Amino acid sequence: RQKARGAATRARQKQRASLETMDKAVQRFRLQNPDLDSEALLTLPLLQLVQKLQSGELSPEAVFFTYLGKAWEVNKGTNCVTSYLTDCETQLSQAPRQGLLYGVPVSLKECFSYKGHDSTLGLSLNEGMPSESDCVVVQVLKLQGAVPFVHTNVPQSMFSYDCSNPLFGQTMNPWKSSKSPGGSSGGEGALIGSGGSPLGLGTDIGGSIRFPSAFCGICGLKPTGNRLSKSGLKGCVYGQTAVQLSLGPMARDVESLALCLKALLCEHLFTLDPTVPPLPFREEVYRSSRPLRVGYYETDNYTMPSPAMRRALIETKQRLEAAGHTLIPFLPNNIPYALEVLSTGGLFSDGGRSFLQNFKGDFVDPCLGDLILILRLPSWFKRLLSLLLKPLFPRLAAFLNNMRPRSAEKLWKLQHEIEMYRQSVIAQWKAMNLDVLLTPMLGPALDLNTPGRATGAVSYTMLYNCLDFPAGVVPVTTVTAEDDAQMELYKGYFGDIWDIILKKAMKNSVGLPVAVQCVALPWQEELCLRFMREVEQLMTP
Ligand SMILES: *C(=O)N1CCC(Cc2cccc(Oc3ccc(C(F)(F)F)cn3)c2)CC1
Ligand SMILES: [Cl-]
Repeated sequence: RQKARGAATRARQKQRASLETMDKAVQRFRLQNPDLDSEALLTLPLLQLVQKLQSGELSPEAVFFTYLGKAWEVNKGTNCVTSYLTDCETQLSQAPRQGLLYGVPVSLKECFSYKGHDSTLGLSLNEGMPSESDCVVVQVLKLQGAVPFVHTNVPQSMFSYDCSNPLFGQTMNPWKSSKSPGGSSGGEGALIGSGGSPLGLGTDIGGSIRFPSAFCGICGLKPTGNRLSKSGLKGCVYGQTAVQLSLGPMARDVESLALCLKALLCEHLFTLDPTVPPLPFREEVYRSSRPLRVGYYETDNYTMPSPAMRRALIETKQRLEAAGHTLIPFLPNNIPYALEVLSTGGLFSDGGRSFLQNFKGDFVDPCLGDLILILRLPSWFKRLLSLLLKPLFPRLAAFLNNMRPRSAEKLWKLQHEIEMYRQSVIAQWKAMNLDVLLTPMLGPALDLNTPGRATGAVSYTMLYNCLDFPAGVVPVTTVTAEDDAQMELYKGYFGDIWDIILKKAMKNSVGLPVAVQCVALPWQEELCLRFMREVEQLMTP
């Protein structure tokens, strides 16, 4: 193991030196600017901030070093920053003046490659392997005048909805230090959720923008997979195309997400990665205020919602009704198949073997639970264990049986099944003539080191990765004393270990934020945002 302890020791040196460097930059600026009203600057909504940077009434230096100071402050209680992107102070002086994000500091999940910086993903084998260049989206941020300034922490390998790794340690939820911030984009959740960044980018293959956004009380959007460029994104496995990775924005409000997508969907993006269809942001769809046919469900019949989740969904449904929208009960067909056969099978078509090589000679962070141990089991044993457990615990059995290695021949068949399911749900959708779909979102924040074992709780988000529909989350309420007391009677639909862990993990959550999820059809990001904007305006005043 000693090569892996060396990786951790070096990564902590680097993190500390980064935080030290931030502190010294911050102190230098405050010394020269003792009268700046930093709290008034920090609490400006992004749109007003961009307006003020663009007119010249706030300088980029003032915005940048004030935020940088807030990031360092909030990092003390959250451990969300892994690295300071040193050259950002000279990017700040060169920021294209007409750019739609001129002078906006932006946070990046660690997997977004940045020249001269590791994208470790918490894995020892990626330590001391700096990126040769910025990834495409980061290039596009800079060309629109933004100032990427920190890399934020992720769970090891990015395959947990918690956020700890053996290199930089454990990130914490800013609302409550005993709670997870979510993941894998958890560092972003904590930073943005505590006020230390007005905008960041995350990734999401099973819910990893939406979990942290919902747990930390902020907005996030997972677009259609190929709406933005993945060129230069660091990952654990490459070439898996049945369940797509998507990237999108995280921010305090929905208008920030719209601004960000609008800034990214420009000629710079489309010429830097011609493989992305050149679909400009359709402002008129986003700004529409016509009544919507909104499908909805209180539950997916897979993960029993928390009382807080249920109340969030029902109150949102009612308030949308009062505004003139038509609410239509709607549950996508065959969710169990989509999760257990299609999703699992798509993510682990090779039995997890490629994924597992990343851990050779490495520690396994406890927030991954027993994932590594289970994936390591021989195919024949996965099958036998599956058959043993089927009459007792059919969910665990299904999971085990669908994470076995298979032939290219069977992967073709699975990929076709994924296509056909997508056409199935689209057909279901168009028969009830929906515009959008309102669902519960997992919440409130689970206890630290529990997402690794509450594996079924991914059901609410994973469905829309499998379907590759754009999905976003918006905070609508906070857990009440009554909501939390009612957790005592939570039973789950199955009563397996996944339900038992989730039950305990969601207790002691008074005051934590709770979200709903908003879905549209593929390529309809503008409509998803329009809907999100509506939920935000009616529920959070
Ligand atoms: C962020 O995008 N992510 C990706 C998903 C992980 C959570 C996770 C860990 C291990 C396996 C899976 O996949 C999966 C598929 C189906 C089911 C079900 F059938 F629902 F039980 C469960 N898990 C997801 C978090 C970070
Ligand atoms: Cl495409």
